[PDB]
Amino acid sequence: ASETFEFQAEITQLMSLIINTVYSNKEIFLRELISNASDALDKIRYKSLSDPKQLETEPDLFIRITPKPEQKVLEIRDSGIGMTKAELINNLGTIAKSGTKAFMEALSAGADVSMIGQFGVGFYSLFLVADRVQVISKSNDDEQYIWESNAGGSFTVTLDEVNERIGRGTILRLFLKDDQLEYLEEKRIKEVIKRHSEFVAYPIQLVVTKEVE
Amino acid sequence: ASETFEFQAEITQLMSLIINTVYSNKEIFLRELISNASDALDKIRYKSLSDPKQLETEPDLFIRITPKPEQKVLEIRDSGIGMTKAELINNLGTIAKSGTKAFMEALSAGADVSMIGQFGVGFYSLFLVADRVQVISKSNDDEQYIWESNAGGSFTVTLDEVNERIGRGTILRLFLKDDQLEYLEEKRIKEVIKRHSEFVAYPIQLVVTKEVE
Ligand SMILES: Nc1ncnc2c1ncn2[C@@H]1O[C@H](COP(=O)(O)OP(=O)(O)O)[C@@H](O)[C@H]1O
Ligand SMILES: Nc1ncnc2c1ncn2[C@@H]1O[C@H](COP(=O)(O)OP(=O)(O)O)[C@@H](O)[C@H]1O
Repeated sequence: ASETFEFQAEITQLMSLIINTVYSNKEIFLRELISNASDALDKIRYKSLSDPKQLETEPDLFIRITPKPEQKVLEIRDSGIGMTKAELINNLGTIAKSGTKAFMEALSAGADVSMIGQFGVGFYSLFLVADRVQVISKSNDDEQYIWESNAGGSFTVTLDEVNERIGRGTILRLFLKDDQLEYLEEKRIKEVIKRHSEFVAYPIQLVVTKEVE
Repeated sequence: ASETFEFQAEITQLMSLIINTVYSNKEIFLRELISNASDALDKIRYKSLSDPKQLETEPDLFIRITPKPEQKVLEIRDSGIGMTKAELINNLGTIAKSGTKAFMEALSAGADVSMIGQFGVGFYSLFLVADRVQVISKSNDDEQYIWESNAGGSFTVTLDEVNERIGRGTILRLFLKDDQLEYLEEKRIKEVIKRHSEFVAYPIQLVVTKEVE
């Protein structure tokens, strides 16, 4: 069974603001999610310095992007530190985030939406191109769990019994808006990645499906 | 919890014979599995002629090949008719198969292993390149189940609570032998496919993972 939680009020406001913004540089969501993925990977690598065993659940450190055309879904995966159930609830919704209000105020002053990451709330930039998101995570410290949101004021967390097993890490499953399906296309994804992510220490793998001739 | 079943004696013999054979044309396993996939797709299409709703669980009819290097696994998927729990138990092990003994006898006489499909036991050709296999299937008539075998005399069937949800169809998850890892390579898979599968009515999709430059 799923458990429902309430978002901290300001986060709900930020989400409403983002999913509705007519901003023109929506592609920035990928840079923010790849950046978060890279950070999660840095954390497991660092932790492993004094606890090498932590790497064994998934020895390969990578960031992987997988378009799922039929479902109009785009997945951004990492084999980073992952999030336990408590962390999902804590880190993605119930706790007040320092920059949330600050960023919204900056936005009102004329700040570029691209600044979202510098305010520490880059995760929510995903609502620029998706109206729904499932965060599937597996931390060495917990079972695999699914956190889900539709930018509304509440989210759910459910023990994962329906998705592929992740050795360790997180999958951001974005359910793209109908007018943002260009991010399912290989060429588009490739150019967005090359443009704002040249100094990423991990391999960024793009999964492409090609019909055999 | 898993349920264990005994293989019909002759099937166990055939498996032992196949997994141990030093045969030189091992690549034929792909043609046999793609052929089985095509047959499963023919069946759902035919059934849909008088029961169109059966297609809604997965409107796209395809065959998809996905190499998983890290796990040394190769998956052959189809969105065909799928198999219920009873069918997995029945069709893949417990019931005597007409050609089983006939094929082994033909083999002893000097018959080419490639004839396996004409004897109706082409599925087991997978043991030419894999020492273990998981058959994940979802029939519109049942839940998603996992059938698993290591060519031993018994197999297990478990309600699926660990793999990605299949709308409808079957996934043959082959755990490749250490000396058969060439079938994880794109070029190799492509040539094997083009050679013995030109008259397949469905798109055969190859999933490739490429690091972004
Ligand atoms: N891919 C991920 N792996 C692990 N944790 C993540 C991931 N993405 C986001 N988080 C967690 O949720 C929090 C919210 O994300 P975000 O707003 O982008 O924060 P920050 O700007 O600090 O990265 C993060 O601080 C982090 O703890
Ligand atoms: N991809 C599949 N989808 C549905 N059923 C399958 C699939 N592969 C094998 N089967 C089932 O298990 C049986 C055993 O496979 P196989 O030995 O190749 O049989 P056959 O030669 O009749 O195709 C098949 O007759 C079929 O009913």
